[PDB]
Amino acid sequence: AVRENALLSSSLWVNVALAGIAILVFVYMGRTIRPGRPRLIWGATLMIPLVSISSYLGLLSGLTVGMIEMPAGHALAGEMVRSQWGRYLTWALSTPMILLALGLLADVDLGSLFTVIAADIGMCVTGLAAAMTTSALLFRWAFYAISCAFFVVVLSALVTDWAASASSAGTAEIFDTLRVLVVVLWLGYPIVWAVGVEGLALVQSVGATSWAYSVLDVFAKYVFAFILLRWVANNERTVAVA
Amino acid sequence: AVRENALLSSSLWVNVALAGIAILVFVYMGRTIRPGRPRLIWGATLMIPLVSISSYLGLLSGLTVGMIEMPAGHALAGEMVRSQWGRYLTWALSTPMILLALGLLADVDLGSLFTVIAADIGMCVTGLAAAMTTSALLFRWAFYAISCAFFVVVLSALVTDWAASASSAGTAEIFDTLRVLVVVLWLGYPIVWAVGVEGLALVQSVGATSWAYSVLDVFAKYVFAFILLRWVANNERTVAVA
Amino acid sequence: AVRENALLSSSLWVNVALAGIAILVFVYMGRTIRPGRPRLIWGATLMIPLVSISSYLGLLSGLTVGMIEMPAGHALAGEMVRSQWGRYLTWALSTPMILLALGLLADVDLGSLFTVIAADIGMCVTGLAAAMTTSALLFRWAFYAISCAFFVVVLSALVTDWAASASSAGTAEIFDTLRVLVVVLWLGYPIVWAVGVEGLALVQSVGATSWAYSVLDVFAKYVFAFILLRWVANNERTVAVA
Ligand SMILES: CCCCCCCCO[C@@H]1O[C@H](CO)[C@@H](O)[C@H](O)[C@H]1O
Ligand SMILES: CCCCCCCCO[C@@H]1O[C@H](CO)[C@@H](O)[C@H](O)[C@H]1O
Ligand SMILES: CCCCCCCCO[C@@H]1O[C@H](CO)[C@@H](O)[C@H](O)[C@H]1O
Ligand SMILES: CCCCCCCCCCCCCCCC(=O)O
Ligand SMILES: CCCCCCCCCCCCCCCC(=O)O
Ligand SMILES: CCCCCCCCCCCCCCCC(=O)O
Ligand SMILES: [Cl-]
Ligand SMILES: [Cl-]
Ligand SMILES: [Cl-]
Ligand SMILES: [Cl-]
Ligand SMILES: [Cl-]
Ligand SMILES: [Cl-]
Repeated sequence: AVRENALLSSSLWVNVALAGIAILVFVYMGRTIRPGRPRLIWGATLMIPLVSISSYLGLLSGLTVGMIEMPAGHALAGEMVRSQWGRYLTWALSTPMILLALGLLADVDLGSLFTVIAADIGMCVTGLAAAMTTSALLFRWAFYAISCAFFVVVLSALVTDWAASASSAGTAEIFDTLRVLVVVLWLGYPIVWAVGVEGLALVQSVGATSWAYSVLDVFAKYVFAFILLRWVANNERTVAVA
Repeated sequence: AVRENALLSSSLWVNVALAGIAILVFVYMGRTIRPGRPRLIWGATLMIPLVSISSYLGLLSGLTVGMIEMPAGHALAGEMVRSQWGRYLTWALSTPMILLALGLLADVDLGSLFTVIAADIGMCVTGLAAAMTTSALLFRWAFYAISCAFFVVVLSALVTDWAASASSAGTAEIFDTLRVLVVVLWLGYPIVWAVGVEGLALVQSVGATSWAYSVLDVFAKYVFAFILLRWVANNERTVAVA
Repeated sequence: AVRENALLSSSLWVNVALAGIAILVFVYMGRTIRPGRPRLIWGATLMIPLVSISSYLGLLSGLTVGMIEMPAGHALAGEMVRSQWGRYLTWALSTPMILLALGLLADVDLGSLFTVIAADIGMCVTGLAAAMTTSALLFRWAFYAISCAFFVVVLSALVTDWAASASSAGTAEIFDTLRVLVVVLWLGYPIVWAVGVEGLALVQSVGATSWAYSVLDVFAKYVFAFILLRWVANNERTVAVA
């Protein structure tokens, strides 16, 4: 929109640049990747920053940002707030690719991978619903709670059958490392929503709320992808033999 | 919306309660489920009532309900009618989870499961299109007819290759029982649409139309899930050995 | 809309008729298809014209067509143009079914098929974003470029691991033929977008732009499906034995 907020603007352009750099680094890193399992995981990995760039373009252009009036009870009840709904929306595409990458690395069951992606999509769409609901504060937090439930379904797989699959696939070392990053970093998103302007609004700055999500993306997406890709490039032997 | 219709309101809250009770019953029933195939189907099953609750929250909050003006020729031509479009929309997520549960139980081909889910999604989205179309009555019913065609694609699998897979997976008894429930109960949805306010409007009450869908959901989702889960919990032997 | 343009109208009705004829021809051609791989690919194939008909109904009814104001710099800057956004939207469902059909025929890896469909969906949604963006010309073309990148991900599979899979599946002859059709015909869509009213507008006619896409659909969907189905019906032996 007619945005003149440098704090807000910078939080978006910064990741267009970092995501672009990521794509180049990854394409390069895959220069000598053997066909099969390795090459595939490499493909799933390149998609992460590509989707991310698309997301930040939507926000920067104003296409996926809108004004939402907060309901009675909210700290900003009666006011219109800038909602970056494009973030929720695009996650529904980026979280599934992150999970496919991990699923392949761990060589998990097809039925398990499918159930997890379904739960992840549900988590993202109910989160969008929480942000878009304007009739009553009760419904906004009800969606947030249901979204949390789907999040638990996704996490349960990472702590159970996916870890067991990685152990039999010979990738337990890298999986355990990535699992910690996923759980810790993913817990950051619902905390930002809750503390930010759309939840409790303990922090009323939209620019600050935006920078919090942008920093998380840097680690949950770009650094995560790099660590995964770097391991695969140096362990094509154990990955391909699966 | 500014709804004061108790008939309409009650048809929604009733299922928020029943769906909530279902989730608890299911989590409990899965207390002693062995890892592998069983545990997975248990996961796919818990997702059904979770998605359902999300759907009823959307309707209750007014987020996924809207006013649609009926075209010339319609029994209510020129009037604005309350459309619970959130139902169509959410089915696109709930019907696929019901099918995954059945697909696993029957241990069907990956290519078959994928084709069926695609047809199911097409059925749900063209049904939404039928409800949202306002230019001419002809187009509303054209979408309804195409939606019926996708429904036939889904059903053809249940009467052919999915039954054959269940027979070789040792789950033909439970599959045949669930198949009857699915076909009979699913035929109920297009009949309600056709007889209700959005189709022919033989019944002009939006509250009554809503209660019809709510009753179907109780059986097609909650009772269906219970029957499936109860069998799996008592036959983990034949399910896991797949 | 209040369309009186015969050029535009005819480009839509023509394909409702051709798509309808296609469905009948295909159902018929599958009369004596043996169960298993063959029958499945037959199913994936019938879905193509079904989805296509749904798409043209959306456009004809006006449900998925809208007016978009072009930004400064555009050849039609400041004017409102008719956007057939329903095409982009529905492709997100039709391109994936075309790819499933090919994936089965070639008996490709599950992880590869999944990565490709994800990239295809990204291609379609960023293309929609390009069409819907109105704030600045820069963002419209930025989305177009990102969409092109996803297109490359999809194509890379057709020239690498999918061809290798078809060779080991004994379907390299038919795959190589279909691959040429897919690549050549798919390159046509971004060219029409670029040359048409939404891109550079070298051709400002919306009716002409619409006919270009309609002709491509005839070959990329109907003729493509026929060629694939006809081969399968005459080679059920090599297909099923997979
Ligand atoms: C699953 C977690 C659900 C938490 C529900 C929190 C409901 C409280 O909601 C909070 O109440 C405060 C005081 O009125 C307001 O200032 C905040 O803006 C509002 O979000
Ligand atoms: C696939 C089944 C298609 C059925 C198409 C039915 C078209 C008739 O449509 C019906 O006509 C009645 C009389 O004008 C009206 O009162 C109804 O509201 C209208 O839905
Ligand atoms: C990936 C390919 C990106 C191409 C970016 C093209 C940007 C130019 O954009 C073009 O500029 C012309 C002159 O101002 C206008 O007349 C056209 O309408 C406009 O689309
Ligand atoms: C690998 C399977 C993926 C299936 C994913 C289904 C859900 C896709 C949701 C896609 C939303 C895309 C919106 C992008 C918006 C933007 O960045 O401009
Ligand atoms: C297991 C694969 C699933 C892929 C599913 C693709 C289509 C998803 C459609 C999701 C619509 C979700 C809307 C929920 C709305 C609500 O309840 O508030
Ligand atoms: C086989 C997996 C498919 C998963 C597909 C996910 C994305 C589906 C997008 C569907 C858009 C449908 C809109 C149809 C509109 C119309 O024709 O009226
Ligand atoms: Cl993203
Ligand atoms: Cl913003
Ligand atoms: Cl539902
Ligand atoms: Cl309602
Ligand atoms: Cl289409
Ligand atoms: Cl048009």
